[PDB]
Amino acid sequence: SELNEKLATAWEGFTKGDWQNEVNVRDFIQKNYTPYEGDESFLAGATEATTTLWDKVMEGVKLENRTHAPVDFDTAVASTITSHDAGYINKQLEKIVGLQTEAPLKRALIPFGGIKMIEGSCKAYNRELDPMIKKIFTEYRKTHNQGVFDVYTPDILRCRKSGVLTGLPDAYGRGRIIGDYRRVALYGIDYLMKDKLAQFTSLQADLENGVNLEQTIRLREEIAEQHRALGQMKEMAAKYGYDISGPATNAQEAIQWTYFGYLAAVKSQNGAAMSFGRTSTFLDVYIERDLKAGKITEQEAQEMVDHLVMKLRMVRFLRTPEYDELFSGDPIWATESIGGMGLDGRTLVTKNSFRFLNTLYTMGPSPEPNMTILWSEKLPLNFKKFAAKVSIDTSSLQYENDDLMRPDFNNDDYAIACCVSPMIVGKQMQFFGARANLAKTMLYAINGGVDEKLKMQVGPKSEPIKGDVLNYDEVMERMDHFMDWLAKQYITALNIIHYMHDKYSYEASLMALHDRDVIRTMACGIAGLSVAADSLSAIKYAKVKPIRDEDGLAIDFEIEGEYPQFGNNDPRVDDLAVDLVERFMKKIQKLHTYRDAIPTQSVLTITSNVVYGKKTGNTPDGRRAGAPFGPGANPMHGRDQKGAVASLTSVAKLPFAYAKDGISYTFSIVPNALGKDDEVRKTNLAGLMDGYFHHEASIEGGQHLNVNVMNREMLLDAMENPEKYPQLTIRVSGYAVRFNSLTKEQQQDVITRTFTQSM
Amino acid sequence: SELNEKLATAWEGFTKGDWQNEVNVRDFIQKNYTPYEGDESFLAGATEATTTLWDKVMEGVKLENRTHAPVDFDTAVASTITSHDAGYINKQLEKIVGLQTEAPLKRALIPFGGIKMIEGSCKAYNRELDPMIKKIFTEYRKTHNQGVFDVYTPDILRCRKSGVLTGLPDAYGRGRIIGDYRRVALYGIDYLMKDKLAQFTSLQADLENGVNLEQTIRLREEIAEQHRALGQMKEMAAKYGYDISGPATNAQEAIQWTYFGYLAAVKSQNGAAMSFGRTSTFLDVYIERDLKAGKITEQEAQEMVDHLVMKLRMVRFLRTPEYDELFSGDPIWATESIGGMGLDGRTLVTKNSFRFLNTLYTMGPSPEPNMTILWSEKLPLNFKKFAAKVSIDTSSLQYENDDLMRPDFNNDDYAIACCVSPMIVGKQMQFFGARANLAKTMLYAINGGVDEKLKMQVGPKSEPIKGDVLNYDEVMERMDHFMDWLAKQYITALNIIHYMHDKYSYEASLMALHDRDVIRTMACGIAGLSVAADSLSAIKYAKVKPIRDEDGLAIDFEIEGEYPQFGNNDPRVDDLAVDLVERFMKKIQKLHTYRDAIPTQSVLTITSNVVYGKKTGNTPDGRRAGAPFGPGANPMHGRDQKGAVASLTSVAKLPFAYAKDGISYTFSIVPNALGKDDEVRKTNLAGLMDGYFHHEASIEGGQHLNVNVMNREMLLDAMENPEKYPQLTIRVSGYAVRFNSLTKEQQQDVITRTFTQSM
Ligand SMILES: OC[C@H](O)[C@@H](O)CO
Ligand SMILES: OC[C@H](O)[C@@H](O)CO
Ligand SMILES: OC[C@H](O)[C@@H](O)CO
Ligand SMILES: OC[C@H](O)[C@@H](O)CO
Ligand code: NA
Ligand code: NA
Ligand code: NA
Ligand code: NA
Ligand code: NA
Ligand code: NA
Ligand code: NA
Repeated sequence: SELNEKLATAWEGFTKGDWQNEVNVRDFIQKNYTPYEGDESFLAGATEATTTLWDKVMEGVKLENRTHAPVDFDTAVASTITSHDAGYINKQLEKIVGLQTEAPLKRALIPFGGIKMIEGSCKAYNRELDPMIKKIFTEYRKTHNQGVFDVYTPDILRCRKSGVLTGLPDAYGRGRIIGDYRRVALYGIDYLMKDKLAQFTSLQADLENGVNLEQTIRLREEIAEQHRALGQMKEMAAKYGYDISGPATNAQEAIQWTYFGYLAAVKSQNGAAMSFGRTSTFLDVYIERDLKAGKITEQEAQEMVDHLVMKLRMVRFLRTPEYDELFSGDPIWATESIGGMGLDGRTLVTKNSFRFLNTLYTMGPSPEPNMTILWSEKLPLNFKKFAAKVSIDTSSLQYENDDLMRPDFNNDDYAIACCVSPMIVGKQMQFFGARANLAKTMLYAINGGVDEKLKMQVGPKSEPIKGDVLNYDEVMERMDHFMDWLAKQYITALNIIHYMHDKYSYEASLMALHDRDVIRTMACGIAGLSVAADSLSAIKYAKVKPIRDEDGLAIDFEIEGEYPQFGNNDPRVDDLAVDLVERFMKKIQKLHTYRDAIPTQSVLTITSNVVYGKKTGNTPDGRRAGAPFGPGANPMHGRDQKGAVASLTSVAKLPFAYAKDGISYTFSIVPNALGKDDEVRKTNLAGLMDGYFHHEASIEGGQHLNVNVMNREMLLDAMENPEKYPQLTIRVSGYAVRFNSLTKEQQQDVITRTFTQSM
Repeated sequence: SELNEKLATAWEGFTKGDWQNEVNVRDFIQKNYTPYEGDESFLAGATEATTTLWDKVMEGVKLENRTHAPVDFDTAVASTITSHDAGYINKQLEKIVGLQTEAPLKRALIPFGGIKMIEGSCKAYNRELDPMIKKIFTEYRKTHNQGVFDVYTPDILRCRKSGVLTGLPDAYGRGRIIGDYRRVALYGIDYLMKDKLAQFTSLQADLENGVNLEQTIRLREEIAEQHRALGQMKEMAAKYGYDISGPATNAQEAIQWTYFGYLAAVKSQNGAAMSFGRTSTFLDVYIERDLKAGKITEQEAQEMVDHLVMKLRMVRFLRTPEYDELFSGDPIWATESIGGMGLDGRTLVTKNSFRFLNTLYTMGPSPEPNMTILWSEKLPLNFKKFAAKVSIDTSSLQYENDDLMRPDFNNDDYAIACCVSPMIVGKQMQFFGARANLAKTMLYAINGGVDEKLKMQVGPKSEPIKGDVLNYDEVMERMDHFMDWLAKQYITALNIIHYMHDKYSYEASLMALHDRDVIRTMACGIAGLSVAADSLSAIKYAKVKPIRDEDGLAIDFEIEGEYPQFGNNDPRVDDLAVDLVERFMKKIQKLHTYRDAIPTQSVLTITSNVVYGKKTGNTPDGRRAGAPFGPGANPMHGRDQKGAVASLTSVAKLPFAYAKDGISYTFSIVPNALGKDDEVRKTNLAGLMDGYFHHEASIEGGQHLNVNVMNREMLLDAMENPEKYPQLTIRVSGYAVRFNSLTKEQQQDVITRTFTQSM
């Protein structure tokens, strides 16, 4: 209850508030940020140090892209917060430092998740795993992977095998957790450790009194581990010559301190998505102070942000080839939520909001960080226009509905994890669940649980539907029951996973940057929505004839007549989609979950649209066997043939109320369809999004939107002349990737997607 | 469900019953053992191979004794079931093989429990711990010790430091677990693995249905671990040239198979007590069959037993000096329950009951295994006398009330864990809890929670008792309060401990030899019962005057008048002892425990009588500060002066109904007090015990009795000339030790105890 010298000095000039007496980053931002409604004219360009540093790093990126393999990686060191010595690109040039290992782009071994994935990676890239590391993580330290497979059921293994429930977090970090790295800059490590000690002590009474004994013992051990992690963060920063016991005193230290918090996380956990948070405006408070005090020039501000962002562009994890198939493009999801509006009506847009976007110019286009615009119909027009402009120039940004999420949480400090999943920073997390195959689930309804490809009994043994024609009501009723079964197997698989993940790979350094009690949801994803929705339309508005095999197994279908397709704004096919989202949600919503994580859903697939597509046979909608599904909630490839306003209206109808974990939409529009010149395009793009995201009592609106502005012909050229587009970047499923980083097959999926020609 | 050729050949000649269709070792024993009512005249002597082996082993034992340190031990190998290669004393002479490490008496490193204790052991015995092993168990694989101290409260640490709650299992294996090692001989490993697989599968419904979600997941993973441990048991055996996939076909294999099951235990866990169980009668079934078929002679049968028992005399664990103070004499508690009566009235004594006892003749006196006689007033007099005789010749046996425990359990297949804690084999286990200092809890009541030696607040802040003379009613009221507090701190400490042991050192190889669901009790011990009872008695029947220091702390007590002391069959004081046992039991009874283990109480101390005595100041009964308490439930050193029958009567009055974990009594009587000649002594000892254990609806009777038949003069001679008594063995608290293995301080305790001079 006394602010020492350290805090008063570091906070000189800052406006007072609860934030000075307790951990409350939101309050600090609310009382100190400077809303900015000006334009981009103040922006500086890169320095020589930035260009030199980035150009050198790109040599490693080019090497990664052409070999589709890591530049290098550890084979004899288990990665922890303090295991590696300091590594640099060029120590003399960097303003913000810190690498995962001792060298740029060298990937680490994070064994706590499973030694098998690591062995598989070593084999896939002709490297050899150290015998001791292998022995330790096989016989001495049990891993998340072995724990999950020691408890899985034979049914879950069958679903995994058949492609109905594949790619779940049983062989890679679950991620979906965002520690509030801003806390390190604002309070310094010692303060945070003191606060965790109080949290630990607060559990003593319940522990002694027998109140929820096991949950209390678990949380106390977790807090103890978090506290130990904070201490390791200091040792880690000291390796770089920094003392972070106290709070950041200037802009450089605020950025350096925040990043150090993130660095500890990417050094200790290999979560699928390791998001950064909502930091640009927070950091602007420190930059703004140094500028007014004349301690830094604007160009120096840009350089600091560029060096920070550059490090985020360098985060790497050793993954398996199977991982590569489910999550393509060497993704990191170092997501940053930019802008938004506060609850008080002010815009949370700052000059730093602009400096972050400006990295796409200072260092060229880049898939990471995953810059996400918190869009509001009330953002400054200067910012709305500049964002569209960056989109048109780079196809590197995504947009999410702040007018929808902010009121939903009734909070102006939530951030986006991975692609489209929101969480109040430092107070919420998700138990990541990948996604289930809804399309194949429909086929199981028609084939009595037998897999159309493996002729295996996977779903519960039922009577396959008989007849030369498929009746909507019959197929559907069956689909309903099979959805019940999918729900049960999915929830059970996740209960096991997260029980084991908490036990064998608890994200201590990230959780140390959260409140004592963290809200947890169990995010369940569904793949192939448009395939199943279209499949139900072709059945309900046309004539579908099952082409059965000698065992009476429907291995194909012939369609008589046209049927309405999702993405054209046709209520007939769009209502089936909306309903399907609602149907699965209510189902998982009844089931018991681990640690009482509240079930939620997301229409998101990442590269599963391809994986599940390959493992699913011909479907009622006319889609061929082994054909990629549409990304996330996207209408099937090329089916949304009525222009932009048409497809956006169809997707914008999907209910966020039954998919709180998010709804992904990858929208690609050719330049001329947006306008004759850039001023027209900027204005039209911003106008489209205003309408897509439009929100009111009677209109929920769209949740997310990836925006690619390009001509299909450019990619084809890129495919043949990769060395010509080293930094070409594109939105593919709720995140971006460098086109040259995808495989031939993954590019084939992209080049065959819809390229909106009209408005 | 079909007995292949293996089971058929192996079980040739055995009577059928449920045991052939399910795991049920008790049924196999009931339907096949041969009761014996004859005498010891059939016993053979030791073969030269036996004598040659034992003599070489005694050479290491002498080294251990004179150095009070390990003959040798690992510094770089983490022990598991399969880690070490086969080890022998002399491969050509051993009939039963198997050692913990690759050499006789060499101790292993069992790191899962904690690295600090191993470092401490290395330091104390001048060996250097391998850096790699230290790193792994400090940074990659969290240990039990780490887990506990991460969750402990400052209150528990203060009790640990002050001597009110010290020596709990937070720095050594909990033990108190007896796997049914007989199951390996009877069914073979493969059949057990198949059974465990069914147990695993039987939990799938609940998992899928969300019933006791976290408990079910926990059990499935544990069964997965048990199953895996069973396969390693096979690999371990195979290194010795044995295939234990199938059941034992003869006596040698039945003994070897059973010992192999135990060997997996003592290679993977370092529990304080690693008891053997109730196996002699079980093994008689195989020995008998081989004798009757002429496959082996009686001397050959004795040899196999001797080589098995020899191996039990060689179990060793690397302990710290701190551990050595709490559990003196290099104890193992490889406890074997011999004899008893079946529920059908037949005696369970067999020729093997006699063979086991005979090892004390064939290989001389020995403290391990801890041979425990399950006594009944209805045992065959022939056996009763032979056991009494063996006690007179060796002082190596203990007796426990079969007439009291068999009825309480309604089961004739329960075994003794450690000293006096009973459990139905393969269906029950205890959560070991060591003991609390009841005497200090009384001083705290008088001193307002302030510790009399450390002069610091430990118990709840409270007003010290005022007055020049103490009043029984007041002191007992304050005491009742501090006992409420001790109960809460104690169970809280144990809840944390067992939650952590389950998490970081689950005894898989042992639990693999138990049923799917195991009954668990949370055992709390009390130390200083007689010190506390006498203190109260003195306060109530005499005039106790507190002598206080300037701060009002009662540092001494002067007494006016004589008062009844426990152990003289004087209801005035014995009732106070009975009252304390009842009070504490009703208090812990109301507390929530981890995994719902039923609280139980034991009046047992092991060497905590010496350790707590050193940390406890002058007490109201007259005991001086630093003086040892009485072992277990014993009267204080020398206070029982009215003969054996009286002291036995006092102890038997202690309520087993309120102390289900056991009540230990160490009875020492000079040869002549027992009788003029050998035959008379035997007959009289047997008489005293029938009286002591006498049980009926209104007379519970004693539960346990250590029997030493010796003269104090002999132990004195031994103190000056240890080399003259290399195998001298004495009972000291519910187990035995080689007198030479004790420290001088520990011997002082033993020599100043009561030596009963009359009946
Ligand atoms: O290690 C490289 C990854 O396998 C590839 O997906 C990068 O594009
Ligand atoms: O070797 C058995 C171990 O307990 C394994 O299951 C985890 O390391
Ligand atoms: O390691 C041997 C022990 O230190 C000793 O107490 C045995 O008597
Ligand atoms: O160093 C942090 C680890 O989690 C340690 O606490 C257990 O090995
Ligand atoms: Na370049
Ligand atoms: Na770590
Ligand atoms: Na728990
Ligand atoms: Na919507
Ligand atoms: Na273990
Ligand atoms: Na008698
Ligand atoms: Na009794």
